Amino acid sequence: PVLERCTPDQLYRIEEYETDQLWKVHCKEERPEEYESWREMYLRLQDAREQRLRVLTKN
Amino acid sequence: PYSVLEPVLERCTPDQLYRIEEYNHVLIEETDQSWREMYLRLQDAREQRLRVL
Repeated sequence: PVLERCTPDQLYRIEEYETDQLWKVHCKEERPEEYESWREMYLRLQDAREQRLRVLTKN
Repeated sequence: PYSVLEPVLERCTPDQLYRIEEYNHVLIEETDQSWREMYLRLQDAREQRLRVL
């Protein structure tokens, strides 16, 4: 239940040390997993978002 | 301009906002989140507790 209150990266850093529904909750909106888990989808779409913010935000 | 970045930043998660903020530190007027720092003090409280489990 404490994991339910964790951000994606708080949850991720915990796992890098059975919870795909936490990742389903985190997961757009007009977005379904291809052949991956909810967890894998998130990390792929968050990477993309992160690169795109990176480019916009360099002043 | 921040006015153009602003509504995209609003779709970011706290840790994603913070990472963008650590990427470009000029980002500020990001307060609409004393103040975007009570968050960081409280989250750090949570993080220490989580460490122990």
